[PDB]
Amino acid sequence: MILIRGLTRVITFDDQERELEDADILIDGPKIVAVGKNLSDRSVSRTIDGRGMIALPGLINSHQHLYEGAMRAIPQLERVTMASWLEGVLTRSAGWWRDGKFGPDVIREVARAVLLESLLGGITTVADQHPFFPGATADSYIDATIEAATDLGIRFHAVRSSMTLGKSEGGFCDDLFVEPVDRVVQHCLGLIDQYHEPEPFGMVRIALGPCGVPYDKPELFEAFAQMAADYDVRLHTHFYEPLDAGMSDHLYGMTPWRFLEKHGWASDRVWLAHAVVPPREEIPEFADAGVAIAHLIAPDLRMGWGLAPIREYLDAGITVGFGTTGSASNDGGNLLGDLRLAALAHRPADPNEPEKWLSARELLRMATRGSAECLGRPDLGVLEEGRAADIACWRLDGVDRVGVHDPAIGLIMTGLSDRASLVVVNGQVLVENERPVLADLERIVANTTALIPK
Amino acid sequence: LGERMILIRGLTRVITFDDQERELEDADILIDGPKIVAVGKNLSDRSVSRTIDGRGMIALPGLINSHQHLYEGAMRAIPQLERVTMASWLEGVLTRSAGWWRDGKFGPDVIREVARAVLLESLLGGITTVADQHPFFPGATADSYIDATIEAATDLGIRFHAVRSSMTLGKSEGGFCDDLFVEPVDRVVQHCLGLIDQYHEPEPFGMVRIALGPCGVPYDKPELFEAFAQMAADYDVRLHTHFYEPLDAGMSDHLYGMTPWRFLEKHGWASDRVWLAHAVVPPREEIPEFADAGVAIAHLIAPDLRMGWGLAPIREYLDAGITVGFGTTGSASNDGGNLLGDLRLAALAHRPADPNEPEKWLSARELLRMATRGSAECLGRPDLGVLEEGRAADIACWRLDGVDRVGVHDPAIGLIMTGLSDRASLVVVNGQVLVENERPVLADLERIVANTTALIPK
Repeated sequence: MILIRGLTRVITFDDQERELEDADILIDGPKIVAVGKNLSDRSVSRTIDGRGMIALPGLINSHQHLYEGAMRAIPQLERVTMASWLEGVLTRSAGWWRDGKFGPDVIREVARAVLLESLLGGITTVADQHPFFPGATADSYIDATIEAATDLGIRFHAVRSSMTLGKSEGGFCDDLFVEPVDRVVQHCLGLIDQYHEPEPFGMVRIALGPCGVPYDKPELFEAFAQMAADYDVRLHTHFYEPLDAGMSDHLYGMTPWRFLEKHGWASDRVWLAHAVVPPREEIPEFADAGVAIAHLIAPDLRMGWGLAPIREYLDAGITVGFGTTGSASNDGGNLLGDLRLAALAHRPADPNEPEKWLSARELLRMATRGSAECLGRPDLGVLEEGRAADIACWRLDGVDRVGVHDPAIGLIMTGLSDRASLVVVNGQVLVENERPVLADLERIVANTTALIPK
Repeated sequence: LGERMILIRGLTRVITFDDQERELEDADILIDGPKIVAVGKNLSDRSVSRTIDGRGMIALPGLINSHQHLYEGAMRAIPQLERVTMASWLEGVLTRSAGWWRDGKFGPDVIREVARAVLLESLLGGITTVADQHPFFPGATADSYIDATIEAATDLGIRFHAVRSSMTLGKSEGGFCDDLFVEPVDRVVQHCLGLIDQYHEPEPFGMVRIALGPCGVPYDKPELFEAFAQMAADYDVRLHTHFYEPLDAGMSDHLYGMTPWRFLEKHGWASDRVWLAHAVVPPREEIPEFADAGVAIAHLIAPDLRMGWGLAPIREYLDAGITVGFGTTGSASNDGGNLLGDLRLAALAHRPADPNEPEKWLSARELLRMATRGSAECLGRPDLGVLEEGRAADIACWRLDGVDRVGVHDPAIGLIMTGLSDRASLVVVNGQVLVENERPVLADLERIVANTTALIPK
């Protein structure tokens, strides 16, 4: 077993929200054996010195687009609404793919770099989707991302994405980029059969992810609702982005939420991205249905969308998680850094009611337990006996963190760097001293850089 | 020439912010003493005593933080101040400053070490000049605060401006300034004249400068503003004050029956010697007047968001041709000194205010300019903020070859929009290499952390 000893602070996010000081975490294989003071090192093969660190559950990124790693900091996409952004991302991925520059060898290596960045930022589980890569499926994209994740040892959920409603039938998508519904459904059945690991501590899982109400056919939503029931997998889609209420009313004469109810998606199998602008009246309905919501602050701001009613969701008892989205709308995979954006950006909306503002601890919970719940993982997101040994630790003794009174608030509110010190996934140490212990960082950077489309 | 020049060779990208906004690729910077001697491709290494490999780095002028409160390094991540409005925030900070100092826990030995830690952090974040002020520490002057912070700065070799702050209008006359802690105008003036004599280095490339900073219109006597307007003319020092924070307009009207701008105008502060903090909620019609006066404004995104104040109309200031710089403020309202990191906050947070006019959103290049040449202009330093022959050799560089920056197409936008870390790779101030390979060259990092941590009030 592995013992991390003398951690300065341990934040568990267990049912009592217990935190500990100068405490240990004991690990046996995939699972946490104990969390407490002065644990025995009896059957321990190795003791890691945790002194001067804060430990959390591994961060869980509820929303990536790994292929967008190749699309960072493009000047033409710096300041663009949603429509210009979407057009520019789609045409680039289509152009690159057609030209032969975005094949599975390329996607695998882009995924490897972004997933390694993820580990380095304390992220132990990533859920990747590919809504804005039309050729994704013809490109064996998911096979490649899973190979990269498996190689690195990061816990991984692959969301099979699509755009099945063409521009001719009113889709914001356009006919070029559109697969037949049966094609999507068939492929999804195959991926579940091949890759899904439904057991506790499973390291790869498949989810089903139409891009959204404006982008996919109702028949696809209904197909996936049946499939999720029959195979016990989760459902994901984007939700209440600013143009959606109007597009939904025009196509279907109902709100996005009523559409979801009609087509089987008002259930506890579902997590929803963004949720920026729902009608307030529907919020209690979200809660009763048991849907989960992922807060994605960075793209909400980047696209000019604004502030999701996160306080209201928490008030309602709705599960709230956290994500970065892809690097074409972030443009990094730094989940911890993005928490600070949310911590600050929500405040001016309630200038005289600071009790409404999201707190550091609320935000860290979103990035761990809340995201775990989004992905339907009761085995993750919590440091307690019996959960998975997915752990992220940051040093507190840097010169940029002198004077910090509360280390949890400190993680969000201070620092020159969000680099994790020690990262464990599935009981394997993958980062120590801010550096990968199994992956060759320099070689990956070189290999991936030579493959970025130019 | 020299025989002891430094050549930084083959930088991947160099952003000059010169009058032509020139950028260079695979280019060099040549340094002789405190000044830059050349910027361009394949510079000669004849007179060079040392060559630094710039390959894989982007080089900027050194970042300039127009607004620190170094004493607040001791006030980070305090639970009771996490979510508070200005009123509760101000009370909490003043209470601790006054309490700690009163109890003997905040003497010059403590201040020196807190300052040393936060200034070393600033260097590690690519910041080569810091302007520090102390409005929310009433005992600062009695405490020899500015002597301690100048000692820390000069030990580190970071370029430093010390703003002598005050709260001269007592509670009695309707100020936050508490009658037990209000300094007579002449005592403040005399203290400032003394600091100028002892410390001010008005020559080009000077490493310590003094500025004059009343906390603001709701906080100080008109006599002080006038006294300072006179000193600025006599000594060519800069004037600074806070400007159009929420509620300022109401307070000015109650005290003087005019706007804070009108007040400043009346008392000689509507000039080109002046820089102004925050500037969140001015009346729109006064903006062209700010422009005509030639005042400069520092954008302080982190505390504006933290306090729930919101978005200063920065696009409007740029449109009007007003100089805009950037600062972090103190670590009680940030709570870090990470200027580069705060740029991303501003890049993103301004956008939802203009959801359908992306042309109004602040660009990465505009934000980096604020944090360099813009802040330089705020501080009255034509010798800084630009990578160009003749200017100071204050340079900050970041590596571009990290796994977290793979796929970046424009490295300037990348500096704002990507990364797990804002740590600078190579930092040069006044021609001295102070950080290289992300590590201090001269400063003892472990020792400083140990010493400062032991001295934080407990």
